[PDB]
Amino acid sequence: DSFWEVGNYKRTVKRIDDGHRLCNDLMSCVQERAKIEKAYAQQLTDWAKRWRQLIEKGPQYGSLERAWGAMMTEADKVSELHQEVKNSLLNEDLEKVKNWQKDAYHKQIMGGFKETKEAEDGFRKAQKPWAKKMKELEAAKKAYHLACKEERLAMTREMNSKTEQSVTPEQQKKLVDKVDKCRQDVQKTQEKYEKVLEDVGKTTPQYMEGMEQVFEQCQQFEEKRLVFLKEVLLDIKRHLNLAENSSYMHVYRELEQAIRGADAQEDLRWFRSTSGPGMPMNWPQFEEWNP
Amino acid sequence: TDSFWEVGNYKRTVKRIDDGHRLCNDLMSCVQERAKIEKAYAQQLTDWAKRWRQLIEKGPQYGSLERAWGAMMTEADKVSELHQEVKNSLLNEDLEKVKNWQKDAYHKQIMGGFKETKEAEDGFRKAQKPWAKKMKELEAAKKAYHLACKEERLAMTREMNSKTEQSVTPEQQKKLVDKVDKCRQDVQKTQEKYEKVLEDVGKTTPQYMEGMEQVFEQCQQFEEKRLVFLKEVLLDIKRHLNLAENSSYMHVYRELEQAIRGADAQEDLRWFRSTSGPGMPMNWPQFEEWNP
Repeated sequence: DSFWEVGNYKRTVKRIDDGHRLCNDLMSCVQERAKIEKAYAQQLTDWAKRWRQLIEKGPQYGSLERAWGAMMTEADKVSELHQEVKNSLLNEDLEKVKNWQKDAYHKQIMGGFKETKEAEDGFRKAQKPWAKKMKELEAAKKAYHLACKEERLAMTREMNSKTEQSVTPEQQKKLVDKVDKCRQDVQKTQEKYEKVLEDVGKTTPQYMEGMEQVFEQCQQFEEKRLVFLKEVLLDIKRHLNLAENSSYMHVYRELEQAIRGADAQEDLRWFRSTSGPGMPMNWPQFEEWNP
Repeated sequence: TDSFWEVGNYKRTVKRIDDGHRLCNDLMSCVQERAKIEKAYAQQLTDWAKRWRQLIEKGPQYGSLERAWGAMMTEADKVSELHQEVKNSLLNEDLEKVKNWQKDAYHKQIMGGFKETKEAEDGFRKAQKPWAKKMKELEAAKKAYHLACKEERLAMTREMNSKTEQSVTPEQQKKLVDKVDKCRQDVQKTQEKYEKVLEDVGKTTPQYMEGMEQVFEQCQQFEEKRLVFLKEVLLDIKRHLNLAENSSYMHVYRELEQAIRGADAQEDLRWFRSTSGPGMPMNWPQFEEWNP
């Protein structure tokens, strides 16, 4: 199953098609993740809107009302941050992959791709003379062996031509003439087989150089891809990670400050003055007769 | 008036006792609904990781870039785990903390209301009862006095113009003169009485006031407990929601980055060369003799 056997360069060529398919998959992968980020964010938004309305119009009041209110703003801020992840995934990373793919893989009539075609033809071309020589080698080999077999038979007849009932002088001469015909053919076919072998030996460096050049062109093209995708994977790491800058942290700094700011006594004193003993009052006094 | 000190306007202080129980219910509903959102996100991350871990591990992406890309399914799973913790902490720690507190602070009586609400009702009601009675007396005395002045105007104005009249009999006049004598006397004792009830309202105002302040202060202290607790539970919730300062959240993305940075394009290229390329071994042709 060696690369060096006729045909087995295909594996390298399939890699070029696979590269394209891998870009698609990666784009689909980040798109689906963007979707998941958008869902989470919208649900945080809904909750925020829902509970900000229920807290406002509900009986909670004062600084504790606002403290509880502060939860809805963290949800909005966290929603916003996950919408930014979504935006980055789609607008930067996905697009970066989409565009690299466009400049790297050019479709033919009739696909698949020119890049796969080039490599195919390259490998075919580099291997054509070799392949032909290998067929000739195989023909010369069997030819040689068919001579070696026929000689062993012609000889095997000489063994039992000595001790067999009917053996005339005419055939005993023709039998010896036969083995010399075989021997001369074993030689003729051995020379041709040896000659093809020699040709195969002289051709081999060029066969190798040619294939190794096409292969290296494939290796280089794959490298552009592996280097690009590693960079894209870093882009995605950084866009997924909300700890990449301090905005995420500040969301919770602010939340905690709003909560700690809430004061029970302040709220109490407010209720006192607006609904309690702290309210002013017109105390009874003498009222004269009207009008 | 809307003033607290008017009879019955203490009711808003009482209503606020009922409101606190309802406020707890809202908080629990609020944290429940949040935990559902954390769960939903955590599950969707889990489904994405599972799906794409398979899609990758089903070829043709190989080598270290396969691992780097797969490390992304690991961050999805580990972040999912973190949002499940958030959910669990919200439900099992915070919601339970609130539910327990509600249970120990509020007690339902046989018909509808909370014991704590009925105690404030009765407390105010008791503290206001004498005053409520004096204000009815004060209203009644005020009516009587005004009605006595109105009756004085009828009798007095009826005398002023009956002086210059054609058929001025001496009785009345006389009985019309004696009708104002009565009305004047009605005004004196009715005004006296109104002045007396008004003196009494004044002198008892401080005792009415301090009695109401005592019952209100008990309400303040009960509300204060709700507010102090509520502030603490909100801090609890904040600590649980906060993944930003969480070291495991930080670690997830350091781990993802290390995986990606570990990817090695050349290593992957050598490997392909060795296992599929011109580095593969080869039995090159040689002279083969005849068999067997």
